[PDB]
Amino acid sequence: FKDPNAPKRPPSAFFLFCSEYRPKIKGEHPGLSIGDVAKKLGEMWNNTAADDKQPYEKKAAKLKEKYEKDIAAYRAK
Repeated sequence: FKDPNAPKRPPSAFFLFCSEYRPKIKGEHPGLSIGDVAKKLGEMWNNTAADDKQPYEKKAAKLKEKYEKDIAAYRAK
């Protein structure tokens, strides 16, 4: 009975980035703390050229156009 209404909203712009830059650092650092992981990721991200953030923000825009597509019927709380 998967209610078509009940949707899912995009995560954080940099969350989509974390998964990408998480193995690189954690790779050479198989002991990062959830704090470090997200902190450093935040640094590289923050440092990521605005033009390089395109794929990520753009991605969110793809599933977003899809989101609001059926939400018009769903609610908001």
